[PDB]
Amino acid sequence: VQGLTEEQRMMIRELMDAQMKTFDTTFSHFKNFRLPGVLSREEAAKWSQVRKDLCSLKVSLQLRGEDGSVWNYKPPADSGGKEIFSLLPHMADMSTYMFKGIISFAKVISYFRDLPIEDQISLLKGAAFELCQLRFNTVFNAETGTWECGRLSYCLEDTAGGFQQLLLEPMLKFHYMLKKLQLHEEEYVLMQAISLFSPDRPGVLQHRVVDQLQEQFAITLKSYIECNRPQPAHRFLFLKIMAMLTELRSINAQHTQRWLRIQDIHPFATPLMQELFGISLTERHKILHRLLQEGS
Amino acid sequence: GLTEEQRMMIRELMDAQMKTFDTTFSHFKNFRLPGVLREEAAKWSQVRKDLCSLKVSLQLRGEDGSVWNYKPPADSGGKEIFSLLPHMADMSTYMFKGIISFAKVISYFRDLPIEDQISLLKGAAFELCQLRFNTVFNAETGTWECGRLSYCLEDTAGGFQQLLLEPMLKFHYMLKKLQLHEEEYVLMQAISLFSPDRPGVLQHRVVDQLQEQFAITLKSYIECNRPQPAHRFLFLKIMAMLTELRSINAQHTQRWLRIQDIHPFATPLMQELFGISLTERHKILHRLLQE
Repeated sequence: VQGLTEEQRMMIRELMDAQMKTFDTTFSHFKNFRLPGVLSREEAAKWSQVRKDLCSLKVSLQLRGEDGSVWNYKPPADSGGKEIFSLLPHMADMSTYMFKGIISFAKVISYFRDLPIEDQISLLKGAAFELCQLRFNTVFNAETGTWECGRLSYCLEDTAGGFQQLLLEPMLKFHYMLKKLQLHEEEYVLMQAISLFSPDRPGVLQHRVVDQLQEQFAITLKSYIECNRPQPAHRFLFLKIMAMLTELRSINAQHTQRWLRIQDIHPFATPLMQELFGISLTERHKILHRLLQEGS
Repeated sequence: GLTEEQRMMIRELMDAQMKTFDTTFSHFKNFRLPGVLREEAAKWSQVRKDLCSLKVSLQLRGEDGSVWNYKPPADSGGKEIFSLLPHMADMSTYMFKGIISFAKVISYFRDLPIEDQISLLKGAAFELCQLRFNTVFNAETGTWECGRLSYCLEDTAGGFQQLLLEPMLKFHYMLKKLQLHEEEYVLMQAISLFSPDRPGVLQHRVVDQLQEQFAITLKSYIECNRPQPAHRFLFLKIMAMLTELRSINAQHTQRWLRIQDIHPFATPLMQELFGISLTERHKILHRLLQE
């Protein structure tokens, strides 16, 4: 701590405080979510692409009850029909809940609250998926391929190629790679800040304020790693993290294209997802605007 | 072989079974499911013993190929022990209605006074449901395969021998081992249904003679359609299993009453069948039997 500047210690403290106040790790407040029910050449190419997007990210769901009970949902196998979409309604509700936690996270950060509200909208539109993925990595169990979200657990379905086959999916490789770095909470939340305060997000106007903010978060991260991470296992850690943030932005662009594909074929998005991912600003994004004006 | 009347007797029973036993449970729908989320202490502790003996997991196989599975909670002393009662109450009610319809198509049962029809159904409803459930019981997997629904016995520390301590599980394993035919199952159901010594029966002599005729038909069926020496005492084994079923039925009535007192769960039709003018006390059953 003494190795960091006082401004840098306050920056990590506010980011850590914001994370604790806005990250519902146990999903204890995630309720009323939908669940899978009890039960043309061009169009063929479009469906074929979507079938690969959803098959790569195939998971079973486990719903854990406070009483000790466990509901487990194993997805249908792909027969070429719309059974590939059985879990989309649930994943949209759960993603929307995560996005609302990310929005609250940003609202509590002084540096973000001061910015113009159109930039607050533009930065959240550009980073929502990325910060959600960073938070999901902190609950990812790489031994079991499971995101352990308290009452909800999402387990990757076993495939033919095994581990190697799943690593061909950039989203999954990112989670396995990032988990291997064994990052601290402080390093995760600084990653979130660097991603959030990206000057080159579409629609940003205060490119220069955001860029100066981003640089200070990165400098703080580098300083933290130097004052707390001396082992040879952590050599070049800062640069590794920065490289993973660059990979996360590429995965963010890939996700947007997958989302517009799946939305065209089978609309699944909630109103908040459509605002985040579906591009005057405040008027086109009425939910974000409201949430950003509301209190914490 | 069998007398013509004995063959007709079997044909009417088989007809009733075919018309009223939903073997695939395809018409069992809209059922409730476990949710996402000093003296009184003696009543509670006896109830915990009643529910722990028959712990099952629940599997729902979707038409799309998906599978929902429900592992029950462990007993933490709370009301989680009651998590599956609402579902079982719907399953029991669905089965009981099929048993009621079974008796109604049988000529010998219709010709009885309606109050005897009520008393016989109250006495045998649980037994006929268990006999039907045995036909969907997979003894290799300890699972009742009810169409898209499965109930799978949860593993005990003791193993198979600890389950066999529970009288109803032992019953299903023993009865399955006999490998009875459809006709033998339905004749068991008739013998159980036409029991003259059920509480409330008034035409004891008419019911007794009907039971004897069903039992003679079963005894004759076995002698004529099974290898004589190997199945010499099959009929008596079946009778012994019906005697044990009447004892399990008595135990189940007492368990049901205890659990109902602490944690009301029975449907209106179940309350009538289990004691919660005979017609005035059983107006749902009366309506179902008049239609």
